[PDB]
Amino acid sequence: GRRPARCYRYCKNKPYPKSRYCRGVPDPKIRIYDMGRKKADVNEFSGVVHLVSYEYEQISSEALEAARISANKYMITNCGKDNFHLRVRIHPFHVLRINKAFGKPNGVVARVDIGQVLLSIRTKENFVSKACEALRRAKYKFPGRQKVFVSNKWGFTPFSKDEYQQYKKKGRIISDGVSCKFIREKGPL
RNA sequence: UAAUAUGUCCAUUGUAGAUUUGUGCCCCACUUUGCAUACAAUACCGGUAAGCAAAUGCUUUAUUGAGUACGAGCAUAUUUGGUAGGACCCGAGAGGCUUUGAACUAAGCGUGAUGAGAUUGAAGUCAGACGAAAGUCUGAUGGAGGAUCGAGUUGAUACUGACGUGCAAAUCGUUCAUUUCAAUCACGUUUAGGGGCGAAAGACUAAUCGAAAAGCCUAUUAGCUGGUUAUUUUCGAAAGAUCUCUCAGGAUCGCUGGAGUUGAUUAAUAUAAUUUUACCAGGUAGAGAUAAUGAUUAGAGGACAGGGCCUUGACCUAUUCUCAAACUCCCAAUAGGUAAAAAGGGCGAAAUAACUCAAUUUGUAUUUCACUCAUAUUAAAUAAAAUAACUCCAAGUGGGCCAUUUUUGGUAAGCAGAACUGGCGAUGAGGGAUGCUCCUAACGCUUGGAUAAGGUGCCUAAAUAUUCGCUCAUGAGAUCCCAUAAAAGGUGUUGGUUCAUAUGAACUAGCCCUGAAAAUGGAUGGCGCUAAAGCGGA
RNA sequence: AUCCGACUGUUUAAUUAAAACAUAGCAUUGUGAAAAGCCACAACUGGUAUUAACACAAUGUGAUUUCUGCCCAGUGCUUUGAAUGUCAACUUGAUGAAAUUCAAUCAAGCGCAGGUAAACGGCGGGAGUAACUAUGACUCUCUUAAGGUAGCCAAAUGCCUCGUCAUCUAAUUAGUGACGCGCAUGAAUGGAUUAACGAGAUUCCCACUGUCCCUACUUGCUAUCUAGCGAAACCACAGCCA
RNA sequence: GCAGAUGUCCAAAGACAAGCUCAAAGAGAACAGAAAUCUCUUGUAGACUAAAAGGGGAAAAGCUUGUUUGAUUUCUAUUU
RNA sequence: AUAUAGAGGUGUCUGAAAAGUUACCACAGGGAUAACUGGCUUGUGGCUGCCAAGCGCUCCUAGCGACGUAGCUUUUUGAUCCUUCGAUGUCGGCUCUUCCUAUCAUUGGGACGCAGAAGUCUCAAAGUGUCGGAUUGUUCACCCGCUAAUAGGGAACGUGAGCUGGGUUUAGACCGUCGUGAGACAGGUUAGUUUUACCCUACUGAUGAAUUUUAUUAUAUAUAUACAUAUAGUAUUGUGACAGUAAUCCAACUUGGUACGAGAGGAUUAGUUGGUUCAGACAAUUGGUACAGCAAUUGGUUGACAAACCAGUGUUGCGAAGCUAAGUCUGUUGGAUAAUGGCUGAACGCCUCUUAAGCCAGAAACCAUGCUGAUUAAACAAUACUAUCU
RNA sequence: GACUCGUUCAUACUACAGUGGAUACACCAGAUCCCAUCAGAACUCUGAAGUUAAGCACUGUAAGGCUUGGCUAGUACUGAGGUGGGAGACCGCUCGGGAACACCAGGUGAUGAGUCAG
Ligand SMILES: [Mg+2]
Ligand SMILES: [Mg+2]
Ligand SMILES: [Mg+2]
Ligand SMILES: [Mg+2]
Ligand SMILES: [Mg+2]
Ligand SMILES: [Mg+2]
Ligand SMILES: [Mg+2]
Ligand SMILES: [Mg+2]
Ligand SMILES: [Mg+2]
Ligand SMILES: [Mg+2]
Ligand SMILES: [Mg+2]
Ligand SMILES: [Mg+2]
Ligand SMILES: [Mg+2]
Ligand SMILES: [Mg+2]
Ligand SMILES: [Mg+2]
Ligand SMILES: [Mg+2]
Ligand SMILES: [Mg+2]
Ligand SMILES: [Mg+2]
Ligand SMILES: [Mg+2]
Ligand SMILES: [Mg+2]
Ligand SMILES: [Mg+2]
Ligand SMILES: [Mg+2]
Ligand SMILES: [Mg+2]
Ligand SMILES: [Mg+2]
Ligand SMILES: [Mg+2]
Ligand SMILES: [Mg+2]
Ligand SMILES: [Mg+2]
Ligand SMILES: [Mg+2]
Ligand SMILES: [Mg+2]
Ligand SMILES: [Mg+2]
Ligand SMILES: [Mg+2]
Ligand SMILES: [Mg+2]
Ligand SMILES: [Mg+2]
Ligand SMILES: [Mg+2]
Ligand SMILES: [Mg+2]
Ligand SMILES: [Mg+2]
Ligand SMILES: [Mg+2]
Ligand SMILES: [Mg+2]
Ligand SMILES: [Mg+2]
Ligand SMILES: [Mg+2]
Ligand SMILES: [Mg+2]
Ligand SMILES: [Mg+2]
Ligand SMILES: [Mg+2]
Ligand SMILES: [Mg+2]
Ligand SMILES: [Mg+2]
Ligand SMILES: [Mg+2]
Ligand SMILES: [Mg+2]
Ligand SMILES: [Mg+2]
Ligand SMILES: [Mg+2]
Ligand SMILES: [Mg+2]
Ligand SMILES: [Mg+2]
Ligand SMILES: [Mg+2]
Ligand SMILES: [Mg+2]
Ligand SMILES: [Mg+2]
Ligand SMILES: [Mg+2]
Ligand SMILES: [Mg+2]
Ligand SMILES: [Mg+2]
Ligand SMILES: [Mg+2]
Repeated sequence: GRRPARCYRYCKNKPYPKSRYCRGVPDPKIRIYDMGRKKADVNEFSGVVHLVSYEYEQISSEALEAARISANKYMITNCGKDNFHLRVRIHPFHVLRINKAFGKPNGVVARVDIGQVLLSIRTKENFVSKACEALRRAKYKFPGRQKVFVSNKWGFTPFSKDEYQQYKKKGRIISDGVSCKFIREKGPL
């Protein structure tokens, strides 16, 4: 069925992805990535919490999926299903391989860096503690060393809260869905 | 067929080059000569092209030869090497050739012998009994049988008994199978080695058998194993590579020694695992995905298909999340190449040519003259740079392994496979308790000194030094490789950070505790150590 | 009671005594003779053979009982040959100045056409289908030289497997009797069955016992000590551990 | 180790020249439809180039046409 | 025939013209290379965590624990090929000892989805124990039964100069499949030599010298003295450092049909009597044993009777004594603790088992007591006499 | 002012606009001949009636692109050293070297030879 997961912890082997030279690779267990009110505006949620791994590791896709599930369920238990936005900001492309000689492809892995974020929760400023808790719970399921990190950003958008507010006040920013575009003074009239 | 070719006894032309000759006794800066040799260039000889072609073959053109251009060889002594031989020594299994054996054993034959004693009781025979008939029974006798049991004999079933440096290179004990027949034994005799003999086990053929023994061919051959003999000194490797019926070998390169030569000895030019100043060449690390390929998660904003103006879609547009060893707009570090001037370069003349051009001189290249280029700081440093080149002759080696870093396969491996460098191997010494590779440092023999790595409680030479913290452990901790520990905890203590109203939080990181279980007894190396002799410093 | 061999016999001298070999019986094949068969020998000659088809030689199977199915495409063996493809020397002819080069020819052998399995051997797969379901007499289909027949079986033949049901036991991966789409049974590779026999292989029952519970005592001979005599293998040096 | 490929194919798919521009998309035109042909617009190649894959290639190295055999003989310097 | 240039081909592609088998094998070698241990690794197996979606009537966590994740172990099988091919005897059983703990039972505890009983989870605990059988060569497995329980392991997958040799893995042979065949089988079946201790060490016992750079826990008449005592030889009695250790579990009944429970059921703890296993003895008694000894008797032999003898101890019967089990007897309790429960009591004005300082009760565990040795201490003391002693 | 041959080969491109045509370019007019096709569309030839409408030149766009520079950022990465840390994964320090995307701002050409018109 599966291996102890400690076999595919460290980033040994160069990134081996799904392409013309892999072919027979099973589907990743994680498919949703982002859930809980995914169609919300940028102005809807202000509190953004990240799950930053301080480990150069691989992270099974299945593990990631499990973590996501944990995050979701906890959120549901806590507040409304439409009061948060869960984003998995790491995708598994590096397909592992097993030998039963060159091994045959078996499952994918979501290899990470020392600085990059795993899970990101965009919620209202009221439910930040809950979000943090959820993140922590999720972490219990990843390998290595992770850390819950509340951001000064507005939510997924690369602007500080105050800055965002300022922008809104002078109308230099247009909100689409989750992501927002900043008017740069560049295009034609 | 056979080496300028009779203009001249002269001895082809260069560029560096020893020695000379002079000028101002080694360097200098010129002249002067130009050994050896290197590097070319020409001639010419043989062949072969090509062009011509009836000659003694001719040619302004090619190529090729182990050629030639004023000979160097021959002989011999020693040497190493390579080859043949017994071939450094010792070692096979075998192959053949000619003999010797059947006293053992195998079978056949000839002549002889040998099998205590019992048991069963076949035919035939005799007597008796019954039946309308056919016929059928009963008691003897008889002594048949590859019948039965069984001493001996011949064997060898079991104890897998004893013995197993025995009594014995197959024995002993008990048990067992065999005993009138395919029996057993003796003597004689026949059959002999790729042969015999075989109720067949490749059995046996003189303790020898899936091809005897003896001698010879033979000192057969072995890329394989073991061995391979005085001392000191000097130099000193490789375990790459290409080919190999090759992967335990060999051949040739590499690396090494010796021999020699040309040089250098003019703190120079040559040159250098080095750097600079120039100039390049890259596409790895990184970075990118709203740059292309391939992926890839979302919604937002928009204008073809389906259902009853709305919904589901796809499609654009602007975005967004994450990516690539076999993606790239870009692109390091490191590594690499050329450059940095006298056998040369400048600007010029005149030459020469069958080349080139439109230009007998348009240029090219060559040659001879000119003028003139830093130089003792030596055309940027620095250089125990000539200990250099080069040539020869050979040896060993061609199983490698380890460490940091980069790295591929592999769950991983003291695993397999690679890259750069260093080691070990070939290497001791001081340290790491102990150790082929870790650190220090490579080694003549001595004295004194001062260190390196590491240490300084004792073992153990050197501090129970000083100085500021941190740790208490009812399985502490103790220094690269290294001899393991983790996720997760901890109202243990010690600092912090962020917050709130001297408390309440949340975190955070040090030490410490839990998590933490394997087999002989037990290992920071031991003893021990807690105001450390622990951990982190100074 | 089961398995194997029928039996008496023989065998690997010194690890295998048997289920191996032999055996009678059965079956096959060749050969009518010194020009035959099978074999030996360098040769000439010889053996069988002082033989003659109830013989000799060569095989296979292995008493009896009961049977030995199907298949000659494959490989063998074998039978007919101027219809016959090929197939050698010689021969013969053509060519040439000749060497040669070419053609042609009734050899066997093979090819062509048969015969042969007690010669070597081999001997199917899928579907569908019967008043509660199952199974499939029966049907279709691809294909083979023939598609394994009578039997027999988890047999010394069964991987799965310690196969399912019985039976033996308190309990049985054993034994026995069944079952059988049998990886991969099977008919002189003989199949199936067998009385008697076996230092054969296997299981159970009764008797019997120190095999064992659970050891004890005892006897000879050794060991032991002495007198006498007196080796060897082995041995780098040696000999405590964590 | 990984993803593959080769033992060939071609009088042209060779040679030279000329002309032309491809894939795709959109908007159009009887039959005509998701593919038939034609036209225009846009078209850095997203086509095609004998085949593996990687280069390279646009008044071409692709496609169309014309003319042809240099897929010729001999010999060097050489690179892998 | 050459010369030159192509072509006919070597795909093992720098280019032999080439099929098998050996379980009948031989030789040279190889740990450059397998099957065995160990070693490295731990994928696999086994064991332990962490998180908590649920399950568990209600309830995340009594017990569980998905999705995940972190380890450890080498009792699995691999991976590996470092060690050994001038041999480390290759499975299993029997036998025997020790070690481990990842404890099945027993002791003490804590938790429960603990009313009692029974049980489940868990902690200190390895002191003591963990069987008889049927089938299989088996390890493993599966039953049957007893049991307090029938826990898991290791020690060169402990243990072949200990054995056994059933299997695997020689030669014989049979069957099935495979191969044209010789033969092959990680298919089945049967028959198939298990050599040597007398060496060193280790262990078990058995003697036994020697021991002055060696000793001394005092001696001597309140004072002395290590600037000191000590001869030796026998012999008795002791000392006892140190080493070894031993006892173990159950049943029945009484407590009690009581506590508890709606009821059915139904105990802890003591106490008593027994037993099991083990150990140490011992033999009155029972049995066992016979080459003390009597008695009988068979065949033979001495002329007979008698007395005997011989038959590897002739064979019986009985058999003292001596050994011996299947027989009999005996097999302690303190100290200090672990788990745990507490106590006083801060940190932290309360609380707090101390997750401070101090205490307390507490286990089949530990150490004593007890028991065995004590040329394990080269030990020593005291007495008794003696050869000269001062 | 314009053209021809060019050089660098986007500051030169593209998209949408605007402005300009003395000479020039260009479009355009015609097909006998050389020629080329399905087609005088192209190509070729012969012209000069018109026109800047396009080509072309020039300019504009809080243009796309490209090109310089800052800024990312001394961040990422990295050469050498370390008995440095960290169980490890990896991460500091010492001597050095040093990116990229994005972002912001500037820029949108220059030029060699010749000829022609005034
Ligand atoms: Mg596992
Ligand atoms: Mg790898
Ligand atoms: Mg010799
Ligand atoms: Mg030969
Ligand atoms: Mg004889
Ligand atoms: Mg005889
Ligand atoms: Mg025998
Ligand atoms: Mg014996
Ligand atoms: Mg003996
Ligand atoms: Mg044989
Ligand atoms: Mg020899
Ligand atoms: Mg030297
Ligand atoms: Mg060797
Ligand atoms: Mg990268
Ligand atoms: Mg990235
Ligand atoms: Mg790349
Ligand atoms: Mg060596
Ligand atoms: Mg060294
Ligand atoms: Mg050490
Ligand atoms: Mg160093
Ligand atoms: Mg000194
Ligand atoms: Mg000093
Ligand atoms: Mg000292
Ligand atoms: Mg101590
Ligand atoms: Mg110390
Ligand atoms: Mg028989
Ligand atoms: Mg024998
Ligand atoms: Mg027979
Ligand atoms: Mg028969
Ligand atoms: Mg038949
Ligand atoms: Mg014929
Ligand atoms: Mg049948
Ligand atoms: Mg039985
Ligand atoms: Mg049966
Ligand atoms: Mg068959
Ligand atoms: Mg017999
Ligand atoms: Mg001797
Ligand atoms: Mg063209
Ligand atoms: Mg090895
Ligand atoms: Mg594991
Ligand atoms: Mg050895
Ligand atoms: Mg031995
Ligand atoms: Mg041994
Ligand atoms: Mg425990
Ligand atoms: Mg329990
Ligand atoms: Mg209870
Ligand atoms: Mg083991
Ligand atoms: Mg032994
Ligand atoms: Mg033995
Ligand atoms: Mg054994
Ligand atoms: Mg056996
Ligand atoms: Mg055998
Ligand atoms: Mg008695
Ligand atoms: Mg007598
Ligand atoms: Mg008696
Ligand atoms: Mg405290
Ligand atoms: Mg205009
Ligand atoms: Mg712009």
